Order: sequence, then C-alpha cells, then structure tokens
Amino acid sequence: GIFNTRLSRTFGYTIKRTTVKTPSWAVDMMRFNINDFLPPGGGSNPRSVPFEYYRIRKVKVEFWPCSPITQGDRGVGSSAVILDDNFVTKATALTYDPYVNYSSRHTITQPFSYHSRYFTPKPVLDSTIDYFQPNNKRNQLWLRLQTAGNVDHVGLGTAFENSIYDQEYNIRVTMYVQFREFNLKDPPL
Amino acid sequence: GIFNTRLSRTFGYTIKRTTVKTPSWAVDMMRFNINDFLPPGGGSNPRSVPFEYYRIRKVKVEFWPCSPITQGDRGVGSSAVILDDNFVTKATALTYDPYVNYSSRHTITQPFSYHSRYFTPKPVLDSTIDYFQPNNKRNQLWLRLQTAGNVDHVGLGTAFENSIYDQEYNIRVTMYVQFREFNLKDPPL
Amino acid sequence: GIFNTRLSRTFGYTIKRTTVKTPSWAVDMMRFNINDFLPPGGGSNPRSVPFEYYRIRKVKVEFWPCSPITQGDRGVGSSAVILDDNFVTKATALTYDPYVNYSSRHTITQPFSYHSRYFTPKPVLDSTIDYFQPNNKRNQLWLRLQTAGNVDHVGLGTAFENSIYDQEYNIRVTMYVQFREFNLKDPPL
Amino acid sequence: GIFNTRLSRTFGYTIKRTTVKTPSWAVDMMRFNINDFLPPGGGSNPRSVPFEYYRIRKVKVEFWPCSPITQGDRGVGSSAVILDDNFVTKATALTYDPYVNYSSRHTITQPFSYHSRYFTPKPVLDSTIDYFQPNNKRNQLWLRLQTAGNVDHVGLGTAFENSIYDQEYNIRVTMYVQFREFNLKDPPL
Amino acid sequence: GIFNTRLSRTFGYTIKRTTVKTPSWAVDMMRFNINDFLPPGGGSNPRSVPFEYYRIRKVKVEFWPCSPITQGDRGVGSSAVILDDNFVTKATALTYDPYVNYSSRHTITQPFSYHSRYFTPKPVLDSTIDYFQPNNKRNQLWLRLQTAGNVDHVGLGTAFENSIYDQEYNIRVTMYVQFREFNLKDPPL
Amino acid sequence: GIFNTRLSRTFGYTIKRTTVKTPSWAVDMMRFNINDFLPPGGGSNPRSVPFEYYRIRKVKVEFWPCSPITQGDRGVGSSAVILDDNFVTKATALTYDPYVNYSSRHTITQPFSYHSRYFTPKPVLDSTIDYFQPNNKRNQLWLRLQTAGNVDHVGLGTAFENSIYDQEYNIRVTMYVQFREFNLKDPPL
Repeated sequence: GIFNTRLSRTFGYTIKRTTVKTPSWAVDMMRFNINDFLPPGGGSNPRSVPFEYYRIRKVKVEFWPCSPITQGDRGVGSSAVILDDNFVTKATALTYDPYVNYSSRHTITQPFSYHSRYFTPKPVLDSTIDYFQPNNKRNQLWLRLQTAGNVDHVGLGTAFENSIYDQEYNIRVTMYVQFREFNLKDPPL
Repeated sequence: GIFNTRLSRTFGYTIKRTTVKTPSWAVDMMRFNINDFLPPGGGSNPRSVPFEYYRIRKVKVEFWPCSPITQGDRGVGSSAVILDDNFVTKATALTYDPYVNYSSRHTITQPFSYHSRYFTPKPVLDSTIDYFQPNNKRNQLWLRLQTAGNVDHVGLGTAFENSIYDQEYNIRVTMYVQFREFNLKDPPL
Repeated sequence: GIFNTRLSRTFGYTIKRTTVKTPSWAVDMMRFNINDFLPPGGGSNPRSVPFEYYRIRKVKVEFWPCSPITQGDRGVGSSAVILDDNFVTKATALTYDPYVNYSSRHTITQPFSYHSRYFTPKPVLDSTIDYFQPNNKRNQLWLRLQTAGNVDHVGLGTAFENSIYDQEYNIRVTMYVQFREFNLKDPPL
Repeated sequence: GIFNTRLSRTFGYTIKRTTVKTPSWAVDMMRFNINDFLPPGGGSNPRSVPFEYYRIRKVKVEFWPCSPITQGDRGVGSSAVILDDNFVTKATALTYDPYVNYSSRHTITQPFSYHSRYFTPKPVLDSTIDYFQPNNKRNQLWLRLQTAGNVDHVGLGTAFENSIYDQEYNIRVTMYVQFREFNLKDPPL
Repeated sequence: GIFNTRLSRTFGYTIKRTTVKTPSWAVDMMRFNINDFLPPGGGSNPRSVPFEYYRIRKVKVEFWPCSPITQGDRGVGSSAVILDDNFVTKATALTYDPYVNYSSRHTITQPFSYHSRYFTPKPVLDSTIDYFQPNNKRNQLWLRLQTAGNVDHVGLGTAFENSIYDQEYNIRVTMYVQFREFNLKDPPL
Repeated sequence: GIFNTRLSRTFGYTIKRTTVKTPSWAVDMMRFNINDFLPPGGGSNPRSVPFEYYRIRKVKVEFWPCSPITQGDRGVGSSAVILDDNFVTKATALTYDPYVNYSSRHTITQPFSYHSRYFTPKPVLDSTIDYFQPNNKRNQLWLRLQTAGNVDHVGLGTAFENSIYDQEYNIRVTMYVQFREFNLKDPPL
C-alpha cells in the first residue's frame, strides 16, 4: 500500500559576525530525522500517518535568506553532500573552505541569495562501518516507522564565509517519503 | 491528494426464535457511518487518517453465519438497497417479506449460508426531501471528514425468516473510501 | 552449487474457549527459523544438508483444521504478513481484529476451514532498525547456515475469533530454500 | 529429485624398486566403492548425503606423480578398463605388459608424468556370471545407497614398469554420481 | 568522482617440513584489508589516496614459488573462496584436504608451480550472521575509507600438502578498488 | 594513468581609494602555481595527489565582488591574457587603461559585478626568451610535479578603475589539471 507524499519543516540558522579580517569560513552539519517531520499520533495508532514502513526518496534543503539585498561584505561558500555521518568538524572561523573541492560542491552566494540542494539521503545503519547503498529506486531499503526512535538520515554539510554583519537564514527542509502497509487500527468507542 | 483505501468493522446480529407456526419475517435496517470505521486521532490531527475530504465509493456487507450446517428449520429472506433513510418499519414477526419484490432484492438463504452485497451508498443530505445522486465516479460529491459529527450513509435493509432456533450472524462491513487533501500538522516537540 | 529443495515441519495451535459473549479475537505471532526444519548433522559436517549458504525463497503456512464440520459458533479472522518483528501484542480476547485493515489480510473462516498463506519472508538483520529488502530473486541476500545460531525469519501474524468451543489446528510450515557451496567433508575411517 | 554432484578421494600407490635387470611390470587392480567417498551420517539420516538411490556416471582416476623430473630409469606401462572383477593376477615383476593389447589401453609414461582415465564403471551385481550393461544414460540402473554395505564398482587395471628407484604416486579418484529421492528426516529436538 | 586503480602488497608464506609419512595437508586462511595496501596520509588528508568511499571489485592472489624446479616430494593441494569469515581451522598436518570438494576449488600443484586466484571478495559486515551480497557491479555497497579502522575483506582459504622439504612462497595480493568523492583538503602554508 | 580533476584556491584583492579626480586605473598581475593548490603530502609520497606528471589545461579566474550594489563612483576596466611573464608595470593610478586595446580584453564592470575569465595558461620555461606553445590538447607538454619547486604558470593581467571608495574582491582561481603515472608508495608499518 504505497503512498508517496511530502513533509516539510522550517527552522533557523545564523552565522554570527566576526572581527577577524581574513576570509574565514563557518562549518556546520545537517542531519535529517523523520520525528521532526512526523509527529506522534494518538491512541492505538502511534504515529499520525498510519503506515508501517518508510523510505526517504529525496530531500530538498532550501536556504531562504533573511538579509536585505543591500547588505555588504558579501562572500562565497560551499554545500556538499555527506552520506556517512563523518562531517568536517564544526568550526567558527576556519582558514579555508573544506567543502570546496568536493565533487558534490555547489557554490553558496551570500548573504541575500537562495540556495537549494536536492539529493537522496542515506540512513545511518552502522556508524562504525558507515555503509550505504547507491541510488536505486527499486532496491532501496524499507525502514520501520518507529514510535519515538527513528534513525537519523544524513547528507548535507555547509561552509559559510563569515562577515562583519550577522547572516541569518530560514532553512526549509522538505522530505519526499514513500510509505507502505497502511495499518490503521479502529477500536470501538 | 487522492488515497483510495479500505476500512472494515465487524459486529453481530441475531434473529431470535419464535414459537409462531406461520412463515414470518424479521425486518431490520442498516446504516453506515465513518465514525465507526475511522477512530479519532490525537493532537493537532483530529482524525487518525490525515485527510480533509472523503467520499464513500462502495460498501461490502458480509453476513458471515454463526450456525452449523446441520441446523434445520431453514428459511429464505431478502436483502435490498435503500438509499433514502426510509426503511420498512422494524418488525419481529411480519407476515410477509417486504423486500421481496424490490428490484435490488437478493435472496438470503438461511441460516448457515453466506450473503454478500456490494453497492454504492448515498449520504443523508436532507432527510426531509431525501435526494441523492446517481452513480458517477467523476461527479460524486466530496464530504468533509468531520471530527465527531459525520453524516450517516444508507443503503441496506433486510428481511430474515424466523425459526425455532436462534440465527446468529457476524456482519463485516467494508467501506471503500477515497480521501483528498492530505492535511497533516507537525508542531514541534 | 545451487540446490533448491523443500523443508517442512508440523505443530499445533489451539484457541481456547471463552465465556465472553462479545466477538473478541485472539492474537498471536509466527516466526520461522531454519533450526526447526534442518537438524544438526554428524561429524565434520555440522548440519545434515551439506551446504554453506542459504536464503529462504518462500514459506507456505497451512492451517489444517482439527475440528468437525458440524461445529458451531463459527467466526471470521484475519492473517497478515509482518516482515519486521513488531507484531500486534499477543492477546487472549481483544475487542477487534487488528489485522483486518492490513493490505496483506486474508480472511480466515473458522473453525473447520483450511487457510494457506504463501509469501516470501525476510530475516531479522537488525531488530532496532528493522530493515528488509523488497522481493528480488536475483538480489536476495545469502545468509550463512550456522551450526546452532541461525537468524529468525518473520512474516505472519494471525487473529482468530474466539468461541465457546476449543478450536485446534495442525499447522504445517513448508520452507522453500536455496542453498549454495556444497561443502561435504570426507575424512578417512 | 535428481542431484548430480562430484565426490573425491586421495590415496597413495608405490611401485617398489627391483634389482631385476630385465624389463618387468608390476600389475595391480583398482576398484571403486561409495563408502570410501561418502561417510556415514548422523541420527535418523544414515548417510551424509540425504538421498535414497544412486548411480555412478563417470570416474576420473588421476595418477599424480611424486617423483622429480630428473629421475631416470624411465619406463612405459598401460592402464586398461576392466568392467567385470576379473583382473590379471597381481604381480611384482611380470615379464610382459598384460594390458598392452587391450582395446582400452592408454600408455603410462613413467615416473614423473600425469595419467588420467575417464570412464563409466559398472557394478558387481553377480561375480559368478559377471554381467554388465552397456553405456546408456537413460537406462542405467539405480542402486540403493546402503548404510554400510554398498556394492563395489570396478573398471581399472594397471601395469607399471619397475625401476631401480621407487616410483610413488598420489592417486585422486573422482566419482561423478547422480542421486534420487531426497529423504531427509527431521525429528523434533 | 570515480577512480578505478590497482593496489598491491607482497609477503611470504612457508609450509614447514614434516617427518610424517602419510599425505597430510597444512590448512591456513587469508583475509584482505585496505590498511595493508593504503598507508596513512599526512596533514588534513588522513589517507594517501584522497577519497571518501571505496569498494573492492576484485582481488588477485598470486602464489609465486620460491623453490627450484628440481625439488622432489611434490604434492597437490586446493584453494577455495570463503566469503564469510568461517574458515576450516588452521592445521599443521591434517589427514585430508578439506577444500577439495568445494565448488570453488582450484588445484595447487606444489612446490615449484604458480597459482593464481581472481575473485570478488566480500566485507565482514556482521560476523555473527555472516551475510554478503552476490556479484553485482551496479549494486555493490560503498564502504567508507576509514582512518585506521577499515573492515576486513575475506575470500581465500588454502590447503597445502606437506613435504620433507620446506615449501616457501612469495604471495602478491593485488586489489582492484574503486573510489568515490575526491575530498582533498588544501589549507594555506 | 590519466586523472583529470579540479583544484581551487581563494584569496583577496583590494583597490584602495584615491582622492585623484581624473579617471585613473590600477594595474596588477596574476600568476598561477600548483604549490598554492596542491599541498605537500606525507611520508614516501611527497605530494598529496600521488602522480608524477601534470599539465594545466584551463584556469577559471572569478572576481567575486565584496561591495554592495548601492555603491557609486562606478567604473570600467579590462582583463587581458598575458602568456609570457612580461606584464604592464604595476601602477596605482595610471592615466589610461593599458589592457583596453588587447585582443584578449574583456570589460570589467565595477565594483559590484562578477567577472570570469576562462583560458589556457602557459608555463614559464625560459623567461629570457619567453616562448610558449599554441593550444593543442594532444601536444601539450607534460611537466613534472616537483616537491617544492614547481614552475609558475602565467596568463592574466588586470586594470581596475580607481574610486573614492575601496573596491574589494574575493578571487577564486580554479585550475583544471591532468595528471599521469600514478606513483603511490606503500611501505610496511
């Protein structure tokens, strides 16, 4: 019983100002979990979408700027796809862009420019070995939609060039999911 | 955002014994409401299936017998489709089968025989005028999936021939529904 | 060195009687392990079928009744396919059939009727995440035929309607397996 | 339930040295039994390959030398196929090669040369009459895989030319068999 | 960012002499890890090949002899492919060749003969269950190139026939690997 | 063993303000060396990319502005391709644009506009004679990837029109290189 749908979530991210003169970059990570998109249900149905299995097909991360088009001290960054839960260490002012030479690098124009990334994440099945599957719609694993313990999906790391002014963003993540085995429970009343 | 699924519900019905010698029939009615198939949800989602609109496409009423194949004093009844909420009055021992000459009559062999009816019900929009639509999948009205006040659908009346022995049945109603406009709400936690 | 064969096993299951008047259902689970079908071997060959690897292709669960065709208080249940080791909790008299709205539900006529289910199970690789593969004969994983520690396969849950009389069944599970790498060891004597 | 497989076995054979000056030959025989290739099983399965019937299709006898390529006093012998259990009498130093004029003679170069023979043996059904079947894959008799009393198959006799030095060989017999009627027994535990 | 290359490594293996008269075999195992082929890098690049992911496509094990062609007491052994990390126990003088009846057996002529094996190994993801994938270039899992903790690949076991003389070998393993996601890091200086 | 890849590097350039009223231009040069893109390696591998030879195919110089779109006193400049290491002398306020009549001149809109130049540089083999090759992918010379003494490539000179305000830029140079003869060294550990 397949049901392809779309789930979204919005949150903020700010790159604080720095008095540093050099071009330094601010590094951070981004994971994706389905608990943040799918709330708990009620009653005999533990989740709000009554299905048993799921598998995330795609994610769309949108960096919607919060800064005016008149803001100066512009910069240039990079967003890369990291499917293994080993990101570059979080840094405030690093002397280089680590994600620049990555094959999945897209340039981030800053601060007043929109940046989208559309990709297929991978689940963290074993963080010790960090193995994942290649892209195959027919062979992608089905995970279970747990009650409160779903596994973290992974796949984006960023590097933003710091500035004299604060750079704020409203980040909207949209997960395109595919469920299976409609499992609604209908007790009497 | 269409999602065709199937919802079921099971309950009992008994035709008590009678010392009456004549062939008399027991008349009863059967309505269908979605509250009995779809429970209330939890949180910001008032229902367990997160959709706004619905329309019932078909219903399958199954009279599963509870009586052995050795039971005597067998009989013959009738099930008809009544799409307007004006049934023959409920009777214990009526001297005739009212639903026998109906164009939608199917014979009910009793007591140890299975009887199915598969049809398209109609909602009770105005019980004073009792108007309904003909069968058209493209033009069928969409109703709202209310929280605790959904409208009764209608469409089956029965007439069972009484017997010296009690005739029990386990009735399984299956509604084939079609929802629209996925409306999940995901607050933080 | 492929060898497709067929292994069987027979055991009993009883649904005890209840004085409860309502229609209640008895819920139970069913797992499949190869230790119960393949005994230990002897000598340098740890198992009786001299192969290294295996993968279960199909299982046929047959509910052969033990009850006469004259037994009354008949009922109606459901059998569903559960490929993830999270079954509905075992219950003696539950007020509803949980497996009724499942997409893999087959109706169980009770008590004197035969019920078969033919499906492809999945192994329990990680019970925490509960991931499994879709059906693909060419890409199905090969497991190792361990000596005394094989992994449990999963895939059936049932719901039987209780009755005044005891409902007994002789359940015959047949696993259609596929082995690989003939590994017979022939020491002297 | 046919299962064609391959069973092997390795053992030694030595032609001891002789001070005799003349060219003399050492004669010996070679039978084949399935007890030497198939060990006893364990439990309710008396054999390690769980089948009832068998029939030997082919045998490959390989004389793998043990002697260096620098060894002198080389010689020339003969291997013939003897399907009736009446071999030339075993001799240490016979004044001629008895198997030389046989229609199934292959020359054995000695001592450091490989010799293979690939043929279809015959079972010893009656040693008094010594009757056997011609080669026909469709009409070949099925024998029973006994527990500890299988019948000897026959089909090779050799004649090695003696030498001043010892001539050792590691003989690897490979039987290509065909079983029938999978008969595994699975008691409880 | 795919880069198919070839990595090699050379090491020794000796089968010590034995006074035992019988034909006995020496059993041993062979695993493959990428730490032994890929050294650690320097600086911000933890490895010498600047890539993130890898997957081993093929391995070529070459037994290059160290013994002269005049060496006697020759023998015959077997090399088999064992993709599950459960080898025959290491033995000094075992009375039989365990790997002889394996479907992946290749004969090892000893002592002065070259033996190659070219196959696709499998990683040890779970040693408890010992599951692996079949050969599929498109669906083969990508592992992470860890810093100092890579997972052992597996796939060869051997059985060498002992001798009066020591049998030495120089074993050259060549792994044909496929990397992904060039991840060079270029800090200033 | 060819490997085409892409190496990047980012740095700043500022055109300081001037009280001069006339239109004057600021002249500067730009060379390219591979030491600034490829760091030193570690151990027996002197460089981080394990190859012997290289040849630079293309370079992309990107002038990413740092100034707001509201900045006035705009200007117009020129960027030209200079493949011989004899640039116009560096000047702070020159009374004309020297690179304006060059055949390889592209107009630089200032200050808030992006300027890219994509071309094929040439190495400085002899600065006394200053000879270079025409563009030919098949005949381009292979240089050696030295340890700490690589030769400077050349090919861009600029002329920016001065302003009352400071004009800052973040310059991102991307070199598209082609290596040869994979030369990884793997000592033991």
